[PDB]
Order: sequence, then C-alpha cells, then structure tokens
Amino acid sequence: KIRLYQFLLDLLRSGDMKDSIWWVDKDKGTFQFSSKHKEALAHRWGIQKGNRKKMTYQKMARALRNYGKTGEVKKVKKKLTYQFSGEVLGR
DNA sequence: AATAAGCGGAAGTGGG
DNA sequence: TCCCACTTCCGCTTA
Ligand code: NA
Repeated sequence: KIRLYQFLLDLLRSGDMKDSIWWVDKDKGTFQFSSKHKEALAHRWGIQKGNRKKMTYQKMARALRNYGKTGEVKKVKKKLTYQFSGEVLGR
C-alpha cells in the first residue's frame, strides 16, 4: 500500500484536494494543510488505507511526526506546515 | 473557558 | 521472530 508521504505528494501533484492542502514553496518542498478542510483529506487517507476507524488529522499528524527522524517529512515552525526531503521530491 | 495545533509514549494492526 | 509502517489511545503543552 502507498505510504503517507507519497499519498500527500501525489495529492499536491494532482491538485485534487487543493482546498485542503497546498504548496507553500514547492521548490523547497514546503506544504501546508487547511485549518478548516484538513479533516476531509485525513478521511480520504484512512479510506485509501482501509483502516478500521475513521482517520483524523490528529492521527495522520501523529504518523507524520514519525518521519522526522528518517527525514522524509519534517515539521516547519509555521501553522500546519511541513517539508518533504529532497530525496522524496526527487523520486 | 473554548478552540486549536502540536507533542510523543505505549500498545495494537498489517504485511511481510 | 520480529521489524514495517503506521494506527489508536491517552495525557500533556502552548497559544
Ligand atoms: Na487541530
């Protein structure tokens, strides 16, 4: 199954949920979630995964934080903002 | 208080 | 066996 970071990168490339997520500086890989519309995107992630429970932004962000150590996605010190690694962007 | 984002330890689930 | 890649639950912190 698709990994969370790839799900997000694919959404940003397709523009299918542009009211829930958007690039801040695509060259740097920085992106931001919508305060009011992020839950719809979280719901889609859980359904794509076939998880038992409804997915929430809190649980999705809990998973995102685990990428901090390996580097695929890091939290930026701006509201709802994160950054993909160069390696993720290149693939 | 109400609302919201952010955090992570711990235990559970999936598919190797 | 035992790690993958999260998921779920819970309690806490800061603004
Ligand atoms: Na929030």
